[PDB]
Parts: sequence; C-alpha cells; structure tokens
Amino acid sequence: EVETFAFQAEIAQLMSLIINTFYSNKEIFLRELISNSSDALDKIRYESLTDPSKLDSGKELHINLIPNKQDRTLTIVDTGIGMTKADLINNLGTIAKSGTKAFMEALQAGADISMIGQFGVGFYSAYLVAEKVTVITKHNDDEQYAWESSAGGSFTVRTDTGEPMGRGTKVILHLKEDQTEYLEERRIKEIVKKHSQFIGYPITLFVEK
Ligand SMILES: CC1(C)Cc2cccc(C(N)=O)c2O1
Repeated sequence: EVETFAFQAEIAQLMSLIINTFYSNKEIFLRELISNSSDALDKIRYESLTDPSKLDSGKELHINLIPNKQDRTLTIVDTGIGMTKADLINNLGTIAKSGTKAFMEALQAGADISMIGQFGVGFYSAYLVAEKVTVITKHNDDEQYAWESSAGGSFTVRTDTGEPMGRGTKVILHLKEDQTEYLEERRIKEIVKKHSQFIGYPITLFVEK
C-alpha cells in the first residue's frame, strides 16, 4: 500500500528550479546531505542525555557513504534520530515552506544555489545530481517508512518491508547519467575533505571491489 502526495507549490517550484537551472558546482549536494546527517545525529545524542533508552536501537553515531556503480546509486546512511510519517509527509515541509520563499528571494538578489543550506532546505539540493531520491528512515516512535520522489510535483510514502535499520535515515540517490563522477572513490574524497572536514561524527567511505 503506497500513498501518493502532492508537494507544496513553493517546494515544487524550488525543485524544478534545482533540476533545470544550469549550475556547474553540483558537488555541494554532498555537503548538505552530510550536514543534514550531522543534525540528525546531534538530535538523537542530545535526547539520550536525559534518556539513554533512546539509544537501545543503536549506540553508534556515524555517517556512511556507499557508492554503487552497478545500480548507479550514491547512498548516505546515518544513525541519527530518524524520521516519522508526519515528518515525511507534513511537518518538515511546513518548516521548509518559509526557507524556500526566502531562498528564491535570495537567488534574485545575487545569491546562488550553493547557499541553499543557509535556508534549511539543503536536502532538495540532492536533485542537482539525482533524477530520483529514495529515503528509508526509522524513528524510535514510528515504523520504518520509505520516501520516494522523481520530482514532478509529487512524492510517495509507504511502509518499508526491506532490511530493518533500527534507527536513522538512508538516502539513496539515483544519479543522473551525466553525474556518475560522484561514484568515484577519489571524487567523494575531495568533496568530503573540502566541504565536510569539520563534522563531529565519523564519515566512512565504503569503497567498492
Ligand atoms: C530539508 C528537510 C529537513 C525537509 C525534508 C522533508 C522530507 C525529507 C527530507 C529528507 N529526506 O532529508 C527533508 O529534509
């Protein structure tokens, strides 16, 4: 059973701008997703300071980057607080509706796409290089769910039946045909040491054989 939702108009215009605007510094998407993972890890570690039972679903707090050249996917796995069905559907979009409006005002005032993180909408920068984004998350107070959208103005949410995660968020980027450079081991290295060198959690790059 899969439910299909319609993106808010402001968010839908933000993504379509991201995919269609000719912008060459697309490497900033990894900095935002890693920063999003660092925020999720800061939350779950902060809640465990007054409730250590929240870490029963996992004590390790790390970020994993798993490129796959066969499936043409780049995966970012973090063990943060996770996301609920209300967060995936509403809530998070309500928070981002103001950051989107302010972002589109700043692009016309001189700012570029690289400043998308300063508005709290840095996740949508994933569509700079991905034609389809799948999100698998697990929150301590909800079931495992699957978020998916190929832009177009709509997204789907369903209960995940795959391998359980315990807690955290898995972001799977189905990369575009011309963005396969972000699956190379030395390209992901350059981006991490240049953009996410000061993250307070271990960022492990999974190499392929
Ligand atoms: C930018 C934001 C925090 C809002 C939002 C809504 C739905 C999914 C995500 C995400 N997958 O990071 C998301 O990240």
